[PDB]
Amino acid sequence: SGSGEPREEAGALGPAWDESQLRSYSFPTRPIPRLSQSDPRAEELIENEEPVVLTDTNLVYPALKWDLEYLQENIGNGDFSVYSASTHKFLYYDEKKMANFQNFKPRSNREEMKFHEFVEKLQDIQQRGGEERLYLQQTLNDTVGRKIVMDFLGFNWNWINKQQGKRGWGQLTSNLLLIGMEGNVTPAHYDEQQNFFAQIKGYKRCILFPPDQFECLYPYPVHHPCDRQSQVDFDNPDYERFPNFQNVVGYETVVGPGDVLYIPMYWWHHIESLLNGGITITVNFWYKGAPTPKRIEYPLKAHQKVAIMRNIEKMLGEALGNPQEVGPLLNTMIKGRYN
Amino acid sequence: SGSGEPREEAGALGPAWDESQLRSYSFPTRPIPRLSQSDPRAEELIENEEPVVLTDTNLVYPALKWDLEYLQENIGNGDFSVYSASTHKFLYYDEKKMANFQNFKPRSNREEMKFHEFVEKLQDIQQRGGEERLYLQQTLNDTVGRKIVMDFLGFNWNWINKQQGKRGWGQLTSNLLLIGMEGNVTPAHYDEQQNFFAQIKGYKRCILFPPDQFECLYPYPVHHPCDRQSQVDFDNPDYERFPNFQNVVGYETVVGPGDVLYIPMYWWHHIESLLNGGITITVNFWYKGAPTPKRIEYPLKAHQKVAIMRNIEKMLGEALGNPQEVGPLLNTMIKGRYN
Ligand SMILES: O=C(O)CNC(=O)c1ncc(-c2cccc(Cl)c2)cc1O
Ligand SMILES: O=C(O)CNC(=O)c1ncc(-c2cccc(Cl)c2)cc1O
Ligand SMILES: [Zn+2]
Ligand SMILES: [Zn+2]
Repeated sequence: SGSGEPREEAGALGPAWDESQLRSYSFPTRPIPRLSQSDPRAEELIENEEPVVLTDTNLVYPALKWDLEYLQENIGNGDFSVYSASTHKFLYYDEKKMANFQNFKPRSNREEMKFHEFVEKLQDIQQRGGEERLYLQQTLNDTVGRKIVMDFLGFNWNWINKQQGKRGWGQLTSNLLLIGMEGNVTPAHYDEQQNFFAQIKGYKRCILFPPDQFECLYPYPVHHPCDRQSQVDFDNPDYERFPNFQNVVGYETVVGPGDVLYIPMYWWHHIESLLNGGITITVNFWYKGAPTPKRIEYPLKAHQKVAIMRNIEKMLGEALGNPQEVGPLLNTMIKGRYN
Repeated sequence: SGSGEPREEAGALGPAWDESQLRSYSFPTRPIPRLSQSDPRAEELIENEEPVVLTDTNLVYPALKWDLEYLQENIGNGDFSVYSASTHKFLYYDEKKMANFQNFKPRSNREEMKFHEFVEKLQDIQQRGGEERLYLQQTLNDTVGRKIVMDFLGFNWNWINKQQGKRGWGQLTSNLLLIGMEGNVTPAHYDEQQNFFAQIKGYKRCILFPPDQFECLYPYPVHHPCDRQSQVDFDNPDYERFPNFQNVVGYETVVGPGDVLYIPMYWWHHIESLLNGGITITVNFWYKGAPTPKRIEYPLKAHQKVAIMRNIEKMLGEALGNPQEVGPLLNTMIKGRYN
C-alpha cells in the first residue's frame, strides 16, 4: 500500500494528487496513520516514538495563506540561505567537515540572497525551462517583517507546548522554513531531535524507516560531510555495496496543507515534493529529546545503539588524531576476530 | 636465519642443541641480538622497547643449580598450580571469562598438588611412555622453604632494580616459576607488562612478533577466555580465516641457562621447550610499564592502538550489557561504511 488512496478535497474539487506524481522505488511500504490530535491512539504513537500524521492541530493555521506573492511582500529584506542543485537530489554537506575529506565533490551549492532574488530565479528558470533546481531553507527569527511575525505568533503554541511537556522533551531548538520546487528530493537521513513537520503549501511524500534499519541504509561515516545521510542512491541502488538495502521496509504518507507529521528522533526520513505539484512550503519544529534515565531497563533501544556507534566513531577520531584512521583501525579490530 | 648457529658450550662439551630440536613453521624470522648487559647497544634496545638477550646479568645465578631433586627437597610443602594437556599446546583459559562463552571447550585442565606429586606424575608418565604433558606455573612467595628463599635473595636485585628505575617502569608485579616438559609449547600471546625472562634449566626457543603485526595474528575477542592469544594454529594455519598470517615475520632466539630475554610490553611471544632437551626451568619478572605522558607526540605507537582497541571492546561489552553483542554491533558499524 504505502501512501494509500488520494484524499478527496472538500467542495468536490477532485483528488489532491495521483500516483503518477510519486517516484518509483524498489522497496515496499506501509501507511503512516492519519489521526485527529484528540484521538488517544495518536497520543500513544507519539509517546511510543512512532510516526503519526495529525490532521487537525491548527499548528500553522495562519500560514496556510502563504505563497510567494504574500511572502515576498511581507517577509522583509534579509538574507535567506538558498541551495542549488543540478539534479533533483539535494544531498546536504556539512561545510565544517569538508576538511576531513579533501577529495569530496559537493553536488549542491549554497547561496545567500534576498527573497525577491529567490523568486526571480524561479521565474527565470521557469521561463527558459531549465533543468536547475532550488531550495530555500532559512530559520525564521524576529528579523522578518511585521505581518509574518503576526502569523508566527498565531501558530498553535498551546498545543505544541503541551506536547513538549507531556513527553519531557527539551526546548524548541529551531524553526526552519522550507520552500522547494516540484520534484525536489531530500534524500534519506536521520536527525537527533524530535521533529514536527508542518505542511503549508503543496504536497510532500514522506518515507520513514525505523532506527533498527540502520543495517540496511548504510549512513556515511560520522566525520564525512554527509554524516547522517544514507549512501544508497534510491534511484539506482548498488546492491553489491549495500546488499541489505534489499531488505528495507518503510512507512509512508503524503502530507498536504494543515497536516503535521511527527518524525520521531533517529527515524530515517526521505522527503520529496510531488512531481507537477507546484512549489511546496513547510515549517519544521525541532525539540531536544528527553534525557536518558538514570537506570536503563536494558535490551537497548535501536536509537541507543546508533548513539553508541556515533560516539565510538567520534572518540576514535579524536583518540587517533585523524578521522581517516578510524576505518583502518575498525577493520583491524574486526577482520578474523568478529566477522 | 632466526635462531642461528647453536652455541658451543665451554670445555668442548659440544653444541648445546641442534636444528632438529626446533619445530617447523611457515614464517621467516630474524635473530634477536645476544649482548652483554654492559653493552650500550643493549641499553638502547631496552629503552626503545625492542627485545634483547642479555648473556651475563647473573640475575638468577643461585638458581642455576636447581633441578627436580634440589627443588623437591627444599621447595617445601605447598600448593603448586599444575596445568595438563592432551597435546603439546598449552592454551591458557581465563576461568573468570568462561561465563561469556558457554560453548567453549577447554583443552588444558589446572590441578593443585604438592611438588612431590608433580614429580611423581612426570616419573609415572615417563614410565609408561604416555602422550600426556604437564606444566608447573606457580608464583614464588615467602612460603617456600628456607633454602629456596636464600636462592631468591641471591638474585641480582641490584641490576633489575636499576632497570626498573632507568625505564621509569612501575613495581615488580609478580615472579612466576615455570617448569615444563620437553616439547611443551606456550602459543603466541602478548602481555600488557614488561617482562624479563630468566632461563635456568634447559633451552627454550622464543619467537617474538612486534605489536604492529596485530593484523596478522588475529587475537581472540577481549571477552573470550583466551583473550590476548592468537587464534592461529601455528602447526596448521587456516589461511582462509587468517589470510594475513602469510605476512607474519618474527624475531627468534634460543635461550639457555643464564640468559635473560627482555620481552617488551605488548610484544607477541611464542615459546617452546626444545624437543628431546629434557625439562626446562624459567623464572619470569613482570613490571608495570611506565605511565602515559601528558602530551602525546602523536603518530601513535602500535601498542597504543592495541590498547585503544582493547578499551573499545571492553566499553561496548559493558555499554551493551552483554559481551556477545559486541561483534554484531561492530559489524553493523563497518559493513558498507568503512570496509
Ligand atoms: O523537511 C524536508 O522537507 C526535508 N528537510 C529535512 O528533513 C531537514 N532535516 C533537518 C534539518 C536540520 C538542520 C539544522 C539543524 C537541525 Cl537540528 C536540523 C533541516 C532539514 O531541512
Ligand atoms: O615464559 C614461558 O615459557 C611461557 N609463559 C608465558 O609467557 C607467561 N606469560 C604471562 C604470564 C602471566 C600470568 C599472570 C599474570 C601476568 Cl601479568 C602474566 C604467565 C606466563 O607463563
Ligand atoms: Zn530531517
Ligand atoms: Zn607471556
